[PDB]
Amino acid sequence: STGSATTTPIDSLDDAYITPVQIGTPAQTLNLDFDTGSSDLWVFSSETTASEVDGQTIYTPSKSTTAKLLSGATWSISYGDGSSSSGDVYTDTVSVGGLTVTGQAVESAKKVSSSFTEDSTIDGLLGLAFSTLNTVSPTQQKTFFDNAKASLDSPVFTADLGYHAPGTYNFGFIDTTAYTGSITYTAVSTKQGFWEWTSTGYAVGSGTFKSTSIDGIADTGTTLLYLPATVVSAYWAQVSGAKSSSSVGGYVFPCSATLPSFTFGVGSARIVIPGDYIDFGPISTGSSSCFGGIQSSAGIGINIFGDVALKAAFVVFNGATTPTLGFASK
Ligand code: NA
Repeated sequence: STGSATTTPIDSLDDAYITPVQIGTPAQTLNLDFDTGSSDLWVFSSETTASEVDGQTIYTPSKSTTAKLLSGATWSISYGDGSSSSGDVYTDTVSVGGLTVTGQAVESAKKVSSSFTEDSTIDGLLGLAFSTLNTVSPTQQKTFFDNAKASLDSPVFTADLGYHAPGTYNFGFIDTTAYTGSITYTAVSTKQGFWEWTSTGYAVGSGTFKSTSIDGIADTGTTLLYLPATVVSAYWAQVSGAKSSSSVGGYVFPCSATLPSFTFGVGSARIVIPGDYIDFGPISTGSSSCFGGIQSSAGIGINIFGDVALKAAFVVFNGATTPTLGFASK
């Protein structure tokens, strides 16, 4: 089997991407944030505290003939941005892009933090990191990908995120029409439960490539590219008037600037992030200070190849017995 679903930016900045997901019988379609940096499929629901729901579509298990309470199971998750959610668990039928899993754990939120309530466009998350990170207790649950894997034509999914445009998540196949040149594969460590890999270096603009190992995670649920402070300083030093602002919480730059590209290494291959991808617009409405899309990972404890980096590539998440990542230009 295979599945193929379109993923759409939630706003004009590509802050996140939503993908429609069918849950239950008859189908309830919710727009979920597919997150390769976490391992819970959780939704706004009929159980969510009413004051914490503001425009989201909810899952109502009582209206699904295939929903079953997973008795005694609870979940609670905290993300890198400080957001959180928690609740109880149902099993139900879940379909993505025509690919169906029966008996998927659907984590129903009883509580969500303010950042979730305030984002009316995101109805929940679908985690695509390794199932070792799943937070369900006392019986840990599998991701949608792990439950689908054995049925797929190939044990893979691909992320093809758009710049200010829709893109695609495919399950079970490589679309050889969706990228240019060849795919370069690189090793993955699953020791922290992430799609963790090592970039071979970077370049700023038309500058020389610096060969250096940068360990980090491929995380579709993170907006920006978070890299070591040395690398980030080298990038922003090429933008007149850019500075790190403790008040704003990262590097800012004059909205009048033209940003340089940023290149990262994947083995001997190179992915180029155009400068425009690194512009996250005014820090507040009408400001002439703009927020940068490359930020320091210092204090986060890991480097994160978030959407700024991933949307410059066609990315293969190879879930074979020995997982690997693949990157191609597009
Ligand atoms: Na922000």
